[PDB]
Amino acid sequence: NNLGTELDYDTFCFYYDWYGSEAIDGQYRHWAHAIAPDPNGGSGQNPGTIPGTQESIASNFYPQLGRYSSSDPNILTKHMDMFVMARTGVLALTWWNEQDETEAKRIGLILDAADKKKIKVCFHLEPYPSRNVQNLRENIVKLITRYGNHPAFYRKDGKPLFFIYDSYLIEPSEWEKLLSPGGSITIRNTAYDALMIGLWTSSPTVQRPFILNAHFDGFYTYFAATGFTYGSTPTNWVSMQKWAKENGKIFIPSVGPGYIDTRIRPWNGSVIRTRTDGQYYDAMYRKAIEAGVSAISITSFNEWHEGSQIEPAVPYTSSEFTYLDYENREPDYYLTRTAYWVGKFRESK
Ligand SMILES: OC[C@H]1C[C@@H]2N[C@@H]2[C@@H](O[C@H]2O[C@H](CO)[C@@H](O)[C@H](O)[C@H]2O)[C@@H]1O
Repeated sequence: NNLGTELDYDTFCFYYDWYGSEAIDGQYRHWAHAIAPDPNGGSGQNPGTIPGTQESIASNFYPQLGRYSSSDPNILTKHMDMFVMARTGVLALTWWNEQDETEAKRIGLILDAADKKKIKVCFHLEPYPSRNVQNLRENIVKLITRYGNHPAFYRKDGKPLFFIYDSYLIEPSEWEKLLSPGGSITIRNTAYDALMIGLWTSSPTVQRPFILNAHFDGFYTYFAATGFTYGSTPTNWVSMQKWAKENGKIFIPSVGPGYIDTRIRPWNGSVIRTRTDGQYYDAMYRKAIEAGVSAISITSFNEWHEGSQIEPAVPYTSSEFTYLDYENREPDYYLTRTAYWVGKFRESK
């Protein structure tokens, strides 16, 4: 078919599976959340908590689906239909190495729901405690062993793909052991080889040698807030793509519709980026496409704490908070606008 409605399998949408309900999980997990102290605000802060009641959740926005469980198969069905509306072919799943049966069950439910709609799943490896290249190798082996034969498990040209959040927390000399073909614990030329996409943060003088010396296959930028880092400044993307092409690396810039996290980080207002009825999203997605990249990542499907979500949100005013909403646009506007941009990306590819 040539309908301009099919999924794009070079479009990755960052997905969070950490939401709970009392009924399914025993607690409205993540809808309830600690308020972060001000890192510049001195001693004796008791910033408190957001209780995750219907009236008071840990977001400046409010989900159309309410305080949902990430383990609810009926919610997962609805999320996969939203990925189909957005034309986002890859769900990039946050992964925290919880080593608990509830994580294992939830990952299997997500893979099962994804496959019914031809959506693919890859893992976004988070900075879990004592993360190092040896336990990363063990965890890559475990994820490929457990999920590699699942029909929804993502591959690009025969290789799994992992995003590595805060990859700079690990020295290039350690990465080399995992990611150089000669490394002491290499995955290259093994059953467990993968495209490893590291997080480009700061200036080229730091990041270029880091990416080369660590033997990453590519890099992404994550942050939805323009200008937060060098990497999340879209005017740098043409030059970052030029360097990527010259050095055989895959650049996957991250685009988002806005940013606001002041319910959980009240001191962080300088990072707010206003959605302006979709104009912010349009500008950032246009910059990614114009850079001439092979793949794009979206921050985020559902990081509700950071206000980067494309998941439908509804107007809500409670006795405790007046939520932001998608203003002059309908709740599914960011899903249908994502589909528009996926079409422009494919026209460019
Ligand atoms: O997926 C990458 C990051 C996306 C988002 N900034 C958060 C990071 O997680 C931290 O902050 C969360 C609240 O926004 C908090 O719930 C979590 O426990 C933190 O690790 C992600 O690492």
